[PDB]
Amino acid sequence: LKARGGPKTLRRTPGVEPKDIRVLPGPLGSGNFGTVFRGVFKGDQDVVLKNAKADVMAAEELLECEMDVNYHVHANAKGTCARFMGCIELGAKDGGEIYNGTLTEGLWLMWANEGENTVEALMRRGTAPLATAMACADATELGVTKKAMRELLGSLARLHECGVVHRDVKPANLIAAEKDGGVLKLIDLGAAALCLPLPETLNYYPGDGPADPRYAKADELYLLPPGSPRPTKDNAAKLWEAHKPDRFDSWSAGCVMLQLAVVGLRTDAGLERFLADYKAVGYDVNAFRGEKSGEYGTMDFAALDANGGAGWDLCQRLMEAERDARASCEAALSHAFFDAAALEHH
Amino acid sequence: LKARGGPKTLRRTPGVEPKDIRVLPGPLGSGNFGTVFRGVFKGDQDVVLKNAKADVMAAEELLECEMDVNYHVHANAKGTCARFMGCIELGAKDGGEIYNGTLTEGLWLMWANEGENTVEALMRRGTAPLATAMACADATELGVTKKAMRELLGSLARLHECGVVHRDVKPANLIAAEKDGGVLKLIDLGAAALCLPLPETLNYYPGDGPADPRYAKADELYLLPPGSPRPTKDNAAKLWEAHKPDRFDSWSAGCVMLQLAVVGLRTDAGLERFLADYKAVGYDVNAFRGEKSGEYGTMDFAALDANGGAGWDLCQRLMEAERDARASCEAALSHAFFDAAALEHHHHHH
Ligand SMILES: Nc1ncnc2c1ncn2[C@@H]1O[C@H](COP(=O)(O)OP(=O)(O)O)[C@@H](O)[C@H]1O
Ligand SMILES: Nc1ncnc2c1ncn2[C@@H]1O[C@H](COP(=O)(O)OP(=O)(O)O)[C@@H](O)[C@H]1O
Ligand SMILES: [Mg+2]
Ligand SMILES: [Mg+2]
Repeated sequence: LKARGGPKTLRRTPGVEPKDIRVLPGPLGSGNFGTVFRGVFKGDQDVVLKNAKADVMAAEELLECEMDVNYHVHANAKGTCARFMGCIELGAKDGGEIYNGTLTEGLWLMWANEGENTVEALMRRGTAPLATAMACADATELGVTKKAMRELLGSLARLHECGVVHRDVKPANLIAAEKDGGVLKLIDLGAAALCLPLPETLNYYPGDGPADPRYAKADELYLLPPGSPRPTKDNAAKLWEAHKPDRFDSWSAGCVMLQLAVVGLRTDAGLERFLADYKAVGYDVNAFRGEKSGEYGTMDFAALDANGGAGWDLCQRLMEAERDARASCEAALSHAFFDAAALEHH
Repeated sequence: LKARGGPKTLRRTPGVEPKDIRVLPGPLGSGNFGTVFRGVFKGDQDVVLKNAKADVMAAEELLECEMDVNYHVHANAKGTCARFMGCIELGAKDGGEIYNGTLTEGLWLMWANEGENTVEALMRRGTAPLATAMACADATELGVTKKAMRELLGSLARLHECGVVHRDVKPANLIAAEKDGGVLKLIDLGAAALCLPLPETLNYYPGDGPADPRYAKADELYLLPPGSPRPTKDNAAKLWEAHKPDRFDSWSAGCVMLQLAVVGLRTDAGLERFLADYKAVGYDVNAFRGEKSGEYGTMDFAALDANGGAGWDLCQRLMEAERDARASCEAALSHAFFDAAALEHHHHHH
């Protein structure tokens, strides 16, 4: 007697059939566990597609979690991130070839193509093309920083409200969405955690996890400290208050702000130099300004200096050494930095 | 008073200056922690260049370990892997732009370009193009498997002899080196460990390190099993004998053999299907043949069947469930699979 075969179960999104998707050859890029491609959905919709790397441990499971968090965000925080269009799962026989424009075997996630340009690419081209992409009328460091940070902090606040910590906030993961007025949208929930039981936490555990070293405080690569209890439906709220995992995003947002506000900090080496000096003076912005800024003769800190040093103060709040002292993204949003100009004389 | 500052320090290899390197846009590939590009050195030497990914934690440290291991291999096991040409470190102001064909800020590693096609690429195009690339006169599955495995196992034996476990053995990390008679060379020591204190172990720790699941036994994604002693100068030799981290490479080599030997196993899905069945029958090759091979009417196991099933037996040796039973790469080399046939080549022999 031989064991019988049986059907394969495949995950599918209503309205999305494999026949509807053409994949464009050539990866947009690759992350720790997956690869991203451009595609065309139903003949005339520009989309982006992600699959799991065949050569990476647990890649499918990592992509499944990214899927779960994408559904959560789609339901609870629309507009914060690239629009999620669901998934498509293919078997081996029915898998095609990327270079021939067809989806290969495995799980694929699909989003709208929100734009060809990331904030990292734009800022490095310059403040002008960045402002243009963002539809930002004040095409200065201060202007783009105000608009971008209001949008970023607003979106992070909404994500945190529904229990999601993004965990990979940085210019490379922001797109100025031209079809939506240039507003910034986050991408890449590949490292995101769901930190409340809805119905269960996801990708949320004690100890260090994936982090971009440029945008994570070097001694804080965790959402929950290594000593923390494992999260459960019963202790999740307590852990959120105790360990403030959302403050991981706050620090990253501060890094974004520094790069938007100061042209010389837009290279990796530039921001790295700043953060090393910032740590050296005890994560004290005023100490940096007094002891270190004189060393930065090739840079212009005017955007941070403006209006009683409002920008510096906001960076300080977002980048306090201690999480318990560090501003939430919601609180940061109410900062003087974002105040409307008084008496504009129209 | 003001702090005085001072010069930057940059790592360099004598005879290799960044002005002499042109980088070609378009990553050749990207792994877990780095990105590889084609380059041209001194206007006419085809090279390959690797830097760290800026977005990956400690990619910097991983690239440094890859560098160290490459220096070790260059000194102790020449010809086993792509020829290592050294490092080039660039600073901020002297750093360039990939689009301008210049090396960017940070540490770079450089190797000779050993060939445009990997064994993975070749085998999937067919045994014929693979055999041609390997200069393999016997252009059959058996022929290419014999020649490739002799070369691979020989090189793994040399690497293990100098304390190095490659940890990423697979067809994608083998190149048939056109300029050295088609002989296979390993690439990508990015996951490699130096497992002996020479003078210090490198990238060697208990627990599931990086592993390509296709080429790693599902429950053996480690070199050293967790909890077991952290590697130190005086427990190193002990751990080598006890946990046999080199047998990680043995299993991978078995996977390579399966794909070389059986065309149907050259796809990810094909090899995956086989290993699942192999696991299902208790990692017993004869049981697979007896209970399962009837389900593989799509495929041809002739290369493994040949000569009293010598190929099957070598696979069994390289792929024992238990490391304590699994052949070393050195031991595998003397297997009957590699024997010359009686009177082989008699018709032209002098
Ligand atoms: N929804 C989207 N719309 C437009 N572009 C996207 C979207 N999602 C991802 N991308 C792009 O896909 C790419 C992913 O590549 P990335 O992770 O940066 O690879 P690497 O780390 O090798 O640079 C990024 O350039 C990103 O801008
Ligand atoms: N020394 C070398 N000579 C020629 N090609 C090389 C060398 N080192 C690396 N490469 C090529 O660089 C590429 C790295 O790509 P990667 O994504 O790391 O692996 P994969 O082939 O699994 O995608 C490989 O295609 C490999 O053939
Ligand atoms: Mg003012
Ligand atoms: Mg760098």
